[PDB]
Amino acid sequence: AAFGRATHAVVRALPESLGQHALRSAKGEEVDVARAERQHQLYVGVLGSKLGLQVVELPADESLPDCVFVEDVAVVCEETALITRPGAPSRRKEVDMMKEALEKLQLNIVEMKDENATLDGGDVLFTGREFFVGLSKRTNQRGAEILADTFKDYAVSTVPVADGLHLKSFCSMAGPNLIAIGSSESAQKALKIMQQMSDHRYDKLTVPDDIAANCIYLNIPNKGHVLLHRTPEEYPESAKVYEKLKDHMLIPVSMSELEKVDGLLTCCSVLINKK
Ligand SMILES: *c1ccnc(NCC[C@H](N)C(=O)O)c1
Repeated sequence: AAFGRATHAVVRALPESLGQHALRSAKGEEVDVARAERQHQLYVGVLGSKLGLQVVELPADESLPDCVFVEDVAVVCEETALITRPGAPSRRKEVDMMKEALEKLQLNIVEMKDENATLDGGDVLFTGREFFVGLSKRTNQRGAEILADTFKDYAVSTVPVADGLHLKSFCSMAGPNLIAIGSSESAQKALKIMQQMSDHRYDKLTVPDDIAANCIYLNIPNKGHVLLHRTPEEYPESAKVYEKLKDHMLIPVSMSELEKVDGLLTCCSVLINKK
């Protein structure tokens, strides 16, 4: 029942069309689909085998080049699952296969059907005490209002996110009351806003690389604090900061290929606690 406790994870295999057709905020180097497929299999392995979570592996769909990023299509809090309306219209078909799996796990399903509301799960930070929803090109006020209406036990606040980013492109929960946050002025300005509207001031773990602030914190039975972070090969300066967590079981998980299409650690799984 502790924060970050999960029993199940929903993931989705990446399709071959990802390398060429997955949306990306910036032109860059060519995506190695084989290596990305390799890194995704290592990611699922950490959640499923190394950590014992019950993994629902959804099949790829070549017509949905971004279907690997299941986090955008669902926000899960306790037994309630919010099926979002992704801001990219072409991604909204990834919702059908996620809803089918979330109700087989017997969660209370709420679908964001409002044709004026968009929300990417990647814009939602759940601190265990409240929600923060980034207002980006993908997530609008209506979508944030619908999330607030879906989890009325928890406070919801919004924070402006700039450019083609998500909120969790520069932050994530690194532990109980611990927010990993980037060192840029953009990230610190957003954190300054979030700490303002909260009735609680969090501890922060500042990393020199915004993207490396995206980590997966987990509380596993008979293991305790577990954190998946980017490798020292990718972001050595931020990996050094994570090594300070002496009571965390640290796991380096690479994501260098999917990062080319703005894919981070939190985007590739929906974590669920089923008692
Ligand atoms: C995780 C964190 C931040 N943003 C995302 N979005 C997925 C990227 C995808 N190619 C897209 O929809 O742009 C995931």
